[PDB]
Amino acid sequence: MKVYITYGTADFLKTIVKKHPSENILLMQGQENAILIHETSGDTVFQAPHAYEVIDQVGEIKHPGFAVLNNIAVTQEGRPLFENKFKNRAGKVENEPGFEAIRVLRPLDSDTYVILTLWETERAFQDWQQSDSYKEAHKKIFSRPSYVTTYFAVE
Ligand code: HEM
Repeated sequence: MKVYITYGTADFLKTIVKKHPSENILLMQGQENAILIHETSGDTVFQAPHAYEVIDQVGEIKHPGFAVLNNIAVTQEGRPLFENKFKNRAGKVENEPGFEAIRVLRPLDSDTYVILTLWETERAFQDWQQSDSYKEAHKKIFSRPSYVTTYFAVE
């Protein structure tokens, strides 16, 4: 239900994973830094996590080769609409090849939601992005502009 995320250099972030083998913590390397994603039903184990309620979920988190995060700033009153602009999501992404999982993460310490989709490869995402099922989700209340970050399985 709950996702915790912390960012930084990957060698360091590994020492955190090895401390909590009991917990399902994914590590991927992005441009600016590496990320730890931690899906659990209870407690964080990061110092200073970014914390999220999972409000939509598909597939499981277990070793994706590629991860894409869309980082969206929603105003405080904006949330209820946005929230149910995603309920409205068709989830045409899920019935697509290479797609391992999606999570729509409601933030608890910021205004920035995160739509996290997990893939087997970059190309799997790169495929879907050019597909029509990208443009039936985008055809024809935000604090500041959204951005996308991307991460690779560990190198
Ligand atoms: C690489 C870029 C993006 C990806 C991968 C992405 C992914 C998604 C997905 C998977 C859904 C809904 C699930 C579905 O219909 O299959 C969705 C919906 C949405 N996205 Fe994005 N998105 C992107 C860019 C953006 C941008 C730039 C904005 C706003 C400026 C945005 C705002 C929304 C909103 C409001 C919805 C809910 C309406 C809908 O169902 O399409 N997204 N996005």
